[PDB]
Amino acid sequence: DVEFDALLGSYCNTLSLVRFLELGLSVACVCTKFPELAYMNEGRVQFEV
Amino acid sequence: DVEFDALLGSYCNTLSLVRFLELGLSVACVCTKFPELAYMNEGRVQFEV
Repeated sequence: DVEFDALLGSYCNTLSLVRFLELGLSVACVCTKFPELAYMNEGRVQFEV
Repeated sequence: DVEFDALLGSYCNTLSLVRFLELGLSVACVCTKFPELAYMNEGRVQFEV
């Protein structure tokens, strides 16, 4: 004969999200979103100095 | 002849009535009225985390 009641003096924090960019490690890279990356073959970055 | 034994004072201490939400250790927990826990042996608190 089970009975329930919900406790409200306080509430539960189910999940916390980390954003990365919000981090400070985000400096060390230039993050860009290249959705076609699934379709690529080779990316080349060429440098002249 | 006049002699008298005197009562020179009466002192009482006032018992200090303190409630529980004064204390610093109310930070440490959540207090909620839950009558009927005399009735119930089993307990579970489930929060979906």
